[PDB]
Amino acid sequence: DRMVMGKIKRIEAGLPLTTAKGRTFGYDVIDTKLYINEEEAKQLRLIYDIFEEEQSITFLQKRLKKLGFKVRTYNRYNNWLTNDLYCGYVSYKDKVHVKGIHEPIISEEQFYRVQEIFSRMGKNPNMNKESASLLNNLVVCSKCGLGFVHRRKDTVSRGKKYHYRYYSCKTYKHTHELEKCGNKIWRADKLEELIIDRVNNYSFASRNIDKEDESLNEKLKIEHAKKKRLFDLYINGSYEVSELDSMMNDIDAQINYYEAQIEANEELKKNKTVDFNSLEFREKQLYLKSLINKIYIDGEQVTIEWLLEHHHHHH
DNA sequence: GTTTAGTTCCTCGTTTTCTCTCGTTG
DNA sequence: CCAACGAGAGAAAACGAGGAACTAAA
Ligand SMILES: [Ca+2]
Ligand SMILES: [Ca+2]
Ligand SMILES: [Ca+2]
Ligand SMILES: [Zn+2]
Ligand SMILES: [Zn+2]
Ligand SMILES: [Zn+2]
Repeated sequence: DRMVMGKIKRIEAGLPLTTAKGRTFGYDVIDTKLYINEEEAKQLRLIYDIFEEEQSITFLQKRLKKLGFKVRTYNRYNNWLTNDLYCGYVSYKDKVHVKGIHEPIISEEQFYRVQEIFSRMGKNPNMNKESASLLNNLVVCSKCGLGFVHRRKDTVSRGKKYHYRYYSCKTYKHTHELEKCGNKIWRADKLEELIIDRVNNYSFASRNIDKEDESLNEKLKIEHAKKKRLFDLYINGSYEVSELDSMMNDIDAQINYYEAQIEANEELKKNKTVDFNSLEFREKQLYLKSLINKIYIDGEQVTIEWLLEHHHHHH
């Protein structure tokens, strides 16, 4: 017990909890504290970068190998890309969480960016399988609520072989574990070009502005308001006859700077991923995942629930 | 000629689960 | 050595969107 209260105290003091041998990659253990291991520290930076690129531990393992790096087990890399020990923190099973006394090896940002990658990879099962379909994990059934799965079916007659790609609710694949819901079964090629269509339109739409949202001409006005507030001021208390001209002429050469600026800034404006279809496959689905949250399907009608809103005003 | 469907096994990255062992603590 | 125990490393089993055949209706 009292020893336990001690371990806790040791952690709250900023010291590392796990100090076992070879369970501290990128850190050497001296005394009971850990200090950066230049060598392994480098590998973590490389790992952390590559991963942030590929967004796949396996993909990572494949690359590392090619680079002549000794490759470790999947879970080991999963731990290193997770676990804030590498970005500075020390923890104690939910009871204690605080910045430790060791040199972090990863930026608190690049950390939480990677943690972001795992977050999404979570909500999108198999999105990294080579068989991941363009609209993977994006389509849901308005009937029964489960989501759609991509299906394929092929048969031949004579010598001609037939292939077909659909997107059916799960109730139409797991016939045994659940009964049908009556919602449509879509032709992949369609649903897709359909969605791609709204996505291009939507994309094109965003980008363009409201006049209210777009000073070099709004200050041109400030001076006009000065010559106002100034003259009338003179009629009351104000300034002396002379203090008036020494000033009113300033805002004028000030006007001319702006009028020449404005009329001139005119001419040089008078005389003056958006391409989805070009993106490789994986990048396409990723693009979608970033731009679309959910595609609801109701028989014949589909409703895209965008993720990113637009800049302009709506009604 | 074309599709729509049901069985009955695969795939293969990511996730869980579950022992082994380390080792700091008063 | 006491006693308690959190959690990486590893091995192995579980997940789950998708797949390949072949067969029998529509
Ligand atoms: Ca102490
Ligand atoms: Ca942790
Ligand atoms: Ca159009
Ligand atoms: Zn359904
Ligand atoms: Zn808009
Ligand atoms: Zn309005």
